[PDB]
Amino acid sequence: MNPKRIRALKSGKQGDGPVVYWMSRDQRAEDNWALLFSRAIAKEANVPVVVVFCLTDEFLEAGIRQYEFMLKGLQELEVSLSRKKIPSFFLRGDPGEKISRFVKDYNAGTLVTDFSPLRIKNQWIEKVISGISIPFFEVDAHNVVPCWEASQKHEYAAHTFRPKLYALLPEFLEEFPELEPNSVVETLSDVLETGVKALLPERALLKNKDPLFEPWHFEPGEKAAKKVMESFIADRLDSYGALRNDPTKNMLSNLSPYLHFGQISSQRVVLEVEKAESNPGSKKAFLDEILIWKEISDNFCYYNPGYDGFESFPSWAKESLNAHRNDVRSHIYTLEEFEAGKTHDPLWNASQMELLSTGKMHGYTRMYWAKKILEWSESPEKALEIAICLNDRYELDGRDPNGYAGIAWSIGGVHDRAWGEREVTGKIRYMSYEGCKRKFDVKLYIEKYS
Ligand SMILES: Cc1cc2nc3c(=O)[nH]c(=O)nc-3n(C[C@H](O)[C@H](O)[C@H](O)COP(=O)(O)OP(=O)(O)OC[C@H]3O[C@@H](n4cnc5c(N)ncnc54)[C@H](O)[C@@H]3O)c2cc1C
Repeated sequence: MNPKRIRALKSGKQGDGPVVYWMSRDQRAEDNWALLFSRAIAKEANVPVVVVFCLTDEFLEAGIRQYEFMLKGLQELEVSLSRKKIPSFFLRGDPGEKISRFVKDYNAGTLVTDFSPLRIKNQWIEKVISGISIPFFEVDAHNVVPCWEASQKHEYAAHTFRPKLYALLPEFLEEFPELEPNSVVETLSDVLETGVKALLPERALLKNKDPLFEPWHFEPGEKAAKKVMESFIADRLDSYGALRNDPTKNMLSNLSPYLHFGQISSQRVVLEVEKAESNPGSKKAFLDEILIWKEISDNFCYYNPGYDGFESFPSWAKESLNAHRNDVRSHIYTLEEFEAGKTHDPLWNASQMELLSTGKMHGYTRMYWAKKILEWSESPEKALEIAICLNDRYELDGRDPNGYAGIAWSIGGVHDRAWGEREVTGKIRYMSYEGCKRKFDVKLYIEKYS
């Protein structure tokens, strides 16, 4: 029970005592520090622990692919907490109004939530703090090392973040204790049914009204995430290092949709991967992606209020892009062309079809996809929102600190360094279609997504 994993955001007087855990980001029962810590305070007060989830009004800003994935895993989650004598309540509405009412109605004693550096979470926390008098606590249940503990400021390079993270690995890379059960708001399927009816008009469709999304690639839920983790270690971890940059090969862990929704703990993945015997290069490469690059995204969003804006770019990148803002662009595409994949480049939209159909673009093509948006945009700011809009609308792992950090990496050179000067893009790292052809079978990738 490491105390550096928990932060106090509001102090007050404890009420009746029924610890309420406001699940937001980590939607799992196993390997949850916030759930464990909420249980960790329960016995000291001789009171039970409850779980509350909020179905916010912002779900209409996304698609059915993400709403279905979250709700189906929640359905499996509800059964899991019931086996541990933990009741879970699902509230629909603004968290500020619902959580404040629930705390007063249930006479809650202590409130616990999981950490998320996104702006919308800080928006919800602000309203809840002004509407409650019980103590408010938050726990970083998403990062191996707590975000405030890994670094106390913004890190502008991975080389400056890796030694800090690895130095704190021995203290925080530990095994999860078992979740002790308790000593002793109408339906979830109904709220799913009415939700999709509201998102039906905005469903992505093909020419013949055939829906574009294919939901058989990633089964949601805590159970399915474990099998994905087990399959990756047994079959794909050995060749991960050599084939990670090949979109034509399915050699990735495919863990981001579960990681984003908190359906599986990243710490659990690190634990099993570390024990696994594989190629040392592949293990190091995967550990770099899930430890350094994933958690530096939390660092980027936590220490930059404008993480989704041009203001958070490095100084060299802002001046370079500002100097090339007046450069004539080869082509300009609006949001409709980018969304429908109607660009002259056949590689770019081929990634878009993969994003539209499967809901998870390949890691290598996602770099090319976002950088071409900067090339074909009227301004870097326009490319920022165009990339953010498409990413947060169609990616299953979207609306995540990994997304905004990754977009900032591709467009603004965040966590990168200056490269050869070029028109339009300035000193931002360049990715050419010819360069892609020398790295992997572009034609095979294009044919698979037509
Ligand atoms: C422009 C752009 C936008 C992105 N938007 C998102 C997003 O909205 N949501 C999202 O989860 N990821 C995003 N990524 C980061 C990364 O591409 C994905 O995490 C990864 O592609 C997801 O598939 P995977 O888990 O099978 O990859 P794996 O090769 O299996 O990597 C394992 C884990 O490491 C993490 N990771 C891998 N690459 C990165 C990275 N470049 N930055 C941070 N963490 C990483 C992921 O959590 C990943 O699950 C984005 C990348 C780019 C270049």
